[PDB]
Amino acid sequence: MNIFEMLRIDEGLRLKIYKDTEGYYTIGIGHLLTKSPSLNAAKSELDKAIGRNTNGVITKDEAEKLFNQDVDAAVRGILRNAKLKPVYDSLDAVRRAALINMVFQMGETGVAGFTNSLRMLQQKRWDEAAVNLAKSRWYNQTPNRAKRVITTFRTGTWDAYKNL
Ligand SMILES: [Cl-]
Ligand SMILES: [Cl-]
Ligand SMILES: [K+]
Repeated sequence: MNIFEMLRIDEGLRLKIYKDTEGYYTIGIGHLLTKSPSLNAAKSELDKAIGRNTNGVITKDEAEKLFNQDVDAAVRGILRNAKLKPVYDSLDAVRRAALINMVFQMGETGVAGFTNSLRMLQQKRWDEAAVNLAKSRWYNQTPNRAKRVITTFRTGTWDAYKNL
């Protein structure tokens, strides 16, 4: 298991524009296009992202290309954030992947706001962090995924993604 495999499990792979859990147009491996309610708008972001006139459908290679960029951007976002970085730096590799996962899903700014959980994580108070993490809109709206990620932070193992 690794961050790419992990996120591939959590985000799926769809080659045509579709609506994510929040109703926003997305494509590929969780690549958010826009929060706009306009499909045309989404198409336009897609073409720009890929560099060609696609009309809503891309290839697997194209999907993976955005995914690579998106994973890199999540990492870069963590490293650039004064709240996130210290946390990430304090973590082991498996847990680092859990944080990358959350940032990919919610964005840098979003995760940066989980002040208390962040603190518990830095303190290495695993069980407490986990309880804290679950007290969130995130957990409530995507509970199975959230549970996976929380288990990962709890345990520092890939048990939640094992056998999937
Ligand atoms: Cl992009
Ligand atoms: Cl879920
Ligand atoms: K998805």
